[PDB]
Amino acid sequence: AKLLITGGCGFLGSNLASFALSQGIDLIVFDNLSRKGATDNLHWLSSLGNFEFVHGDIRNKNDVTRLITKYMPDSCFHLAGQVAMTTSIDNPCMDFEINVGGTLNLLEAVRQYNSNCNIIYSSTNKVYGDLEQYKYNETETRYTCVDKPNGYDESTQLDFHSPYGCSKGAADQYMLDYARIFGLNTVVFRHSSMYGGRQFATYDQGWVGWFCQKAVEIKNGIPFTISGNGKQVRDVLHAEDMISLYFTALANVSKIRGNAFNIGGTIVNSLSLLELFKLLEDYCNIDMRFTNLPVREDQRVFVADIKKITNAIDWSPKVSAKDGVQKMYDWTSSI
Amino acid sequence: AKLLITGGCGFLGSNLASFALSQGIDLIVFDNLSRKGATDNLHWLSSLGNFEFVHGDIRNKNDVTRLITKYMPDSCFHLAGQVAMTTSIDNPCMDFEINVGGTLNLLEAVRQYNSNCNIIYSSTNKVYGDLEQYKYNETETRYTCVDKPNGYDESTQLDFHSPYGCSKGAADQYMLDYARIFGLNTVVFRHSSMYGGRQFATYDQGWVGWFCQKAVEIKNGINKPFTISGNGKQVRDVLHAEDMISLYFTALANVSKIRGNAFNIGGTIVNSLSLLELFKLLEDYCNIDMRFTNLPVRESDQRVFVADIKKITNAIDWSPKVSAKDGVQKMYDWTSSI
Amino acid sequence: AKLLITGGCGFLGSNLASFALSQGIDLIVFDNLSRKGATDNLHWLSSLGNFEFVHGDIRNKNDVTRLITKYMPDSCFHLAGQVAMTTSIDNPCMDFEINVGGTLNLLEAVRQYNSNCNIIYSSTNKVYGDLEQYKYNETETRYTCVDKPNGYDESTQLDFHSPYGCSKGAADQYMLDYARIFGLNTVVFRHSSMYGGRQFATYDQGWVGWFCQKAVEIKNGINKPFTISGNGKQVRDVLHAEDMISLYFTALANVSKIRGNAFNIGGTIVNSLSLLELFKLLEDYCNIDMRFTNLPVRESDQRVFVADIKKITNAIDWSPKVSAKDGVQKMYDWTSSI
Amino acid sequence: AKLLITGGCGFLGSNLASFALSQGIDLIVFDNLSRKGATDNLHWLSSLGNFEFVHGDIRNKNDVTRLITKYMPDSCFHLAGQVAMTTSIDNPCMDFEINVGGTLNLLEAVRQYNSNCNIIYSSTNKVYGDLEQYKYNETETRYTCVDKPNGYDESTQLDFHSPYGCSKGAADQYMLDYARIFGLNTVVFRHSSMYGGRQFATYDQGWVGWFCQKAVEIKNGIPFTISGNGKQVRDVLHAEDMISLYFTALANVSKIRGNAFNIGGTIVNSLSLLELFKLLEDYCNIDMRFTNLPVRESDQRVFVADIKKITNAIDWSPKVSAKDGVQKMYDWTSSI
Ligand SMILES: NC(=O)c1ccc[n+]([C@@H]2O[C@H](COP(=O)([O-])OP(=O)(O)OC[C@H]3O[C@@H](n4cnc5c(N)ncnc54)[C@H](O)[C@@H]3O)[C@@H](O)[C@H]2O)c1
Ligand SMILES: NC(=O)c1ccc[n+]([C@@H]2O[C@H](COP(=O)([O-])OP(=O)(O)OC[C@H]3O[C@@H](n4cnc5c(N)ncnc54)[C@H](O)[C@@H]3O)[C@@H](O)[C@H]2O)c1
Ligand SMILES: NC(=O)c1ccc[n+]([C@@H]2O[C@H](COP(=O)([O-])OP(=O)(O)OC[C@H]3O[C@@H](n4cnc5c(N)ncnc54)[C@H](O)[C@@H]3O)[C@@H](O)[C@H]2O)c1
Ligand SMILES: NC(=O)c1ccc[n+]([C@@H]2O[C@H](COP(=O)([O-])OP(=O)(O)OC[C@H]3O[C@@H](n4cnc5c(N)ncnc54)[C@H](O)[C@@H]3O)[C@@H](O)[C@H]2O)c1
Ligand SMILES: Nc1ccn([C@@H]2O[C@H](COP(=O)(O)OP(=O)(O)O)[C@@H](O)[C@H]2O)c(=O)n1
Ligand SMILES: Nc1ccn([C@@H]2O[C@H](COP(=O)(O)OP(=O)(O)O)[C@@H](O)[C@H]2O)c(=O)n1
Ligand SMILES: Nc1ccn([C@@H]2O[C@H](COP(=O)(O)OP(=O)(O)O)[C@@H](O)[C@H]2O)c(=O)n1
Ligand SMILES: Nc1ccn([C@@H]2O[C@H](COP(=O)(O)OP(=O)(O)O)[C@@H](O)[C@H]2O)c(=O)n1
Repeated sequence: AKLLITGGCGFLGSNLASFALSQGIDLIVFDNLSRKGATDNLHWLSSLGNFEFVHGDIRNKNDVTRLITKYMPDSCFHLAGQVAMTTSIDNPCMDFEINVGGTLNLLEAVRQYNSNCNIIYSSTNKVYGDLEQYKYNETETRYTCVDKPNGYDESTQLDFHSPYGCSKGAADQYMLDYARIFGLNTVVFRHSSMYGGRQFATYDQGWVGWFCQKAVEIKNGIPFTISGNGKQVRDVLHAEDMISLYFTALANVSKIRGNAFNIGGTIVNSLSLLELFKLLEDYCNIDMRFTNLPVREDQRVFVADIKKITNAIDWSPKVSAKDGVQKMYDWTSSI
Repeated sequence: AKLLITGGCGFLGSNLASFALSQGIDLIVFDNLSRKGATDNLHWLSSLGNFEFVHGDIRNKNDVTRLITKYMPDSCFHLAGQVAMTTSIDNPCMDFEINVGGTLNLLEAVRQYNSNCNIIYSSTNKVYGDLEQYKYNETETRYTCVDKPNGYDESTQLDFHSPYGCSKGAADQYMLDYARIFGLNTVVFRHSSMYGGRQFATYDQGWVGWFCQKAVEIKNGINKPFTISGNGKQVRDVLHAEDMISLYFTALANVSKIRGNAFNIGGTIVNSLSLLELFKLLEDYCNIDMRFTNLPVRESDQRVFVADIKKITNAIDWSPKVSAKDGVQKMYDWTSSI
Repeated sequence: AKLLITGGCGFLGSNLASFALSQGIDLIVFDNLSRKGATDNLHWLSSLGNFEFVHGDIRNKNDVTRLITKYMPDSCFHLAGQVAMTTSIDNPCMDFEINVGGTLNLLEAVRQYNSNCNIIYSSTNKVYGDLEQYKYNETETRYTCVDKPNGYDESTQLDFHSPYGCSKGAADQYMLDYARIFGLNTVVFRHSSMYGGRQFATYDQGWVGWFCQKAVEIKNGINKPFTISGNGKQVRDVLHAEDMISLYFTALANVSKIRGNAFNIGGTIVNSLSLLELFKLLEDYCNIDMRFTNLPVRESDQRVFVADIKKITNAIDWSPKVSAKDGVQKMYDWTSSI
Repeated sequence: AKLLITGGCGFLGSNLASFALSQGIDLIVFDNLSRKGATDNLHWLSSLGNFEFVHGDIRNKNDVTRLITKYMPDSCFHLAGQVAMTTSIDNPCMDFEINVGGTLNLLEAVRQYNSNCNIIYSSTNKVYGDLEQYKYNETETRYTCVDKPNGYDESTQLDFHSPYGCSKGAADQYMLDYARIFGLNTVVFRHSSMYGGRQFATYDQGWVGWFCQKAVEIKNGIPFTISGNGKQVRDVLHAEDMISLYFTALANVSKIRGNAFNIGGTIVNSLSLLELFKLLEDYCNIDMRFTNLPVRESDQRVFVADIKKITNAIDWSPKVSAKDGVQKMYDWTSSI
């Protein structure tokens, strides 16, 4: 079976590609090498096995259509995207072209030239908006949603906030609708935070890795900022848990096609920024000092209620936050 | 004030444009003349007064950008769109380009070059999906929604169905988010069925108007036997063009208070009709028999769509004044006039 | 056989379309109705026969590709374009998108899905630049090219001047290259001035028609004093629509022998006119005095443009039959009739 | 002064960028890293100085416009392009979007927001067509243009052959017209073959480099093909002369704005593929074995630039001999 990974030299993509390579799956990677680290990732993958690398711009309809027609993949992980909320605010046009435009270029090519292709799309918890319709409590280290003790499920109201939220949300709904109307085999994952090796976090994207870099410099002598008070919460999912989800879901596509699933590390793996700092301090014997910025354009809490996916395919995260965090630290140091 | 109406030669657009002309508001109309009857409306508006007509394609960024910088409108009703669900299924790329691409072209131009421009966007009831999460009952002439007897409000779950639903839904969310993020003055109306003069209905767009045309044909002994998709018990509240005009202008006048919000708009439960009920109204008014054949029900369809308008009425205290009976009679008269 | 005419509701297109209708050739007209008068031409054509009218934007790849796949025409006259040099200077982007992008949209659709389609493209004399490399003399009524007494042939050096010249020249070259590389059956006509019925001239396009309009007004006691750019001695050979119809259809009938070539097309030296000469003809025909004011010469201009048509006459034996004096009188009459 | 180089990680771009860094010029590099070796060139340049690297797609109007408004360069070398004729035949759509669309994206941004920007465009000899209107002569090793012993000048008829010729040609004419119509400071170079370090030749583009490679591959024990008989000729211009040409032309922009110039190694630096093969064989003590394919599309039998116009304008002239540059190219290639 042929597997195509758009954005294959990115964090998620490179991790998935490596599994594909280890499983002997014929792999096609499509990326523009725009993310700092993508080139390194590509070099690393090449050291793992042989595959087809196709440089291309997801925004370009011709590039995308030729990719599909030429390789006719059996399955595809559509990860090429504009990933930062901050950049979407400064460059909404690019964000729209990449996330909405790129997704539609892929959907149209698939529909017209390769309709049986199984597609998994990485959406976001931002399609849910600010989540201010619920009530929260504030403790010493974090906020808590009184109404949704175990996280939010797919029945949560859609309300796209920020251009990134609107472009991913539009792509999300089109993915789901192409399954209904045109019979495409699509699957949508509304993802909460992810972290792991091959992630080249930045100030604008990859909060967990970013703060690890923070803890790393501190360690080698190099205040930083935090948006808001640090008590905002996100469930954190390690790359190892993401790989299993992708491949397992792909293998069960016939059963789950046409649905969206909330994906995250779950309540047990929930962390506030403050809580994340503790952990790092405690591992590296350090002190993370910072200044405050106003709250971002932001969910006080985001925890996925994964009953849906668990029930469908029996997947659950095996990597705990503490564990994954130390490993993330180790990897960051490694750079 | 200068008012820009994109899709200004269409059904809603020309009605709104006529009002602007009568009230001395300076008008700019932008349209590509693609809708059959658009040329007729343009001609009709031209005889009503003077205004700036700008032929253009909303999908074209340069056309849109130049329009905004050149005229710098104070307000704008963004009505240009791909309006047929059917067409959206047959040509999803076109639907996406016009509805999403075109809306973003306008948003970007206003954001960058004329940020104070007020914008009202004509969205749809299709952003709510099939609404099968609710409970229904089937009566003799219609389907009734048991737990939402007065229609649906803005708290209904968004679930874009059909490419038309997806394109209008994406544009809808972008309009709301631009108010939030970039401070634009936008308003979104999620509309249910509208009908009235200047509407040149077709098989796949303007159900009330199309069925009125079927009646006119029958009345004149024209054999062009028709169909309905489903059993005809599906319901929609219908809103007359006169009420649509008052809503747009009233809303505009209160934009400062309503900016950044979406409102479900419709004729309300009292003006709702199933196709079977519409047929009866026509048979009574015209002294005819509406014979038809049933086709399978539509791919994407809502058994019932009635807007609960508490939100808009509470904000601007606008409410529909034209009854379904009265409006449909008027509509038949207009149709027969063509 | 099906014939597709892009730009089918314009001046050339409507004339060509009408002939197809009369000869019973299956016709598809593709147009966006952007040129004023396009709707009138469309209505007019509608009164001559039946055909498929497809509203669309040549700049839009999807509209163009669908058009080809859906109708699979056997021949096509590609006339949709941005025709004004002034507009090309004020909006080079649009000019480029229409003329280069639109032509490429068509070329690619044909190449991939209907490679046998014969295509005739209407290029321009502007691909030859200012022509200042030749020598000229000036008389009391016009300029004359002393080294090119029979006009310019296809051997003249290409030098695109103006964005219009650049967009049309790029399309022209692509048309010819697609015949070479991809084996398409293309023919390019580098046209000099054309005029005739169904042409709704404006200040910016259709100089002959424009000045005829000026004469009608004066005739009719109307005052809209006008201008000319430069001294009025600049010359153009003028070709009447009647000759143009025969050209296109005769050429189409001989495509196999002429595919992959460019031909200079015009009324020829015998039909060359300067603006001053044109005024004189009109004053005589109408018994009026044509007063005007002179403006600076247009930046991008040819003092003389006359087509040396030996190549096309040798290939298909077509030659213009309508003289300038006779054509202009006819044009005046058409103009007055409007 | 700020210099923006589009296609800055490519062969010409990296060479020009290194020089700029050496002169202490504020540099902006724009590239999508599509060419194989681009990432390598980006890494190589990185240690030469500080500069701004902007990843972007020239096809994308938004990327290009933001680039111009954000950096407001004083000068620009527009090298981002679809460089292969072959590939243009296989993907004319892409060739058109990159060469024509990309160039108009740049010209529009400059026209509207940074109109004094000086721009040098790298066009091609392919805008001249097949050149069959001339008379040739075959010798044992090459073809000769009987009517143009010193090469072709700017007065040669324009006739764009191949989609690449059409796309580059349209962009070339637009560059010149924006100068006349909009007062832009543009210069067009109709370039014949260039080669040197930092060039990552492929089957499709970079003939001298490609064959050097061919040379390397063999010597290292381990067939290749040639399109036509190998007697076709090109003048070859080394990277060193290209660098001087660019910077000198840029410095003299006020006097050459709005013009096109044919650029090449000149006749003394002309080579046929067969002659190049000797070069290597000797220089390498080897035998270059190949199979023949049909002649490339519209391929010119002879392309030698008559540089009188440019020499008269800025007195630039190539100083690197083919023998010399080719040997060094060989050396450089073997070193990779
Ligand atoms: N990592 C997370 O925590 C998280 C949270 C939710 C959603 N997602 C989604 O998962 C997907 C992958 O995320 P990631 O963390 O690996 O990000 P990433 O930036 O590391 O990977 C994306 C890859 O896409 C490539 N790319 C970007 N623009 C492109 C374009 N125009 N054409 C082609 N390729 C292009 C980039 O070079 C990069 O290698 C994205 O859609 C992201 O929005 C990730
Ligand atoms: N009338 C209803 O019952 C109803 C229901 C809900 C939503 N709407 C929305 O209200 C708006 C107006 O609807 P309407 O009934 O007046 O439709 P309409 O078709 O009569 O009006 C749309 C107008 O836009 C023009 N247009 C279409 N594509 C264009 C393009 N690419 N560029 C420029 N102009 C273009 C058309 O020529 C036409 O004049 C649309 O956005 C529609 O989705 C209408
Ligand atoms: N009339 C002349 O003297 C003359 C001289 C040289 C070349 N030409 C060329 O001949 C062709 C016909 O010119 P004409 O005089 O009939 O002009 P015209 O304007 O009357 O006809 C062109 C038609 O194309 C349509 N059109 C324009 N933009 C379009 C778009 N984006 N999508 C679809 N349709 C579009 C217009 O609505 C118009 O009906 C043009 O390519 C023109 O440049 C004409
Ligand atoms: N090398 C020659 O012999 C020669 C001869 C004539 C003309 N030229 C022209 O000179 C220029 C540079 O040639 P070169 O040999 O250095 O080629 P090159 O391939 O090494 O350089 C072009 C660069 O542009 C980048 N690029 C390609 N497509 C892009 C896009 N869509 N957006 C952004 N960047 C993109 C590539 O990644 C590459 O780094 C080109 O315009 C070429 O056609 C070169
Ligand atoms: N440099 C940074 C990065 C992220 N953050 C915060 O980190 C939190 C989690 O990042 P996010 O919301 O973008 O992550 P996801 O929920 O998409 O995984 C947010 O409140 C960000 O504002 C921060 O304060 N400083
Ligand atoms: N020719 C037609 C048009 C509409 N209809 C139906 O009439 C109902 C209302 O039409 P619609 O859903 O397109 O109307 P709106 O909600 O957009 O106003 C739908 O169930 C259509 O399928 C029909 O049966 N026959
Ligand atoms: N209103 C007008 C229109 C054209 N003209 C001039 O008429 C001459 C012919 O117009 P043109 O060059 O656009 O015509 P073509 O050769 O493309 O048919 C040019 O010199 C125009 O500048 C004018 O002086 N006034
Ligand atoms: N792999 C190759 C590459 C080029 N060539 C020939 O080399 C000559 C020079 O190639 P070219 O004109 O496209 O120049 P460059 O852009 O590669 O510098 C042409 O006649 C090519 O067909 C060849 O025979 N085999």
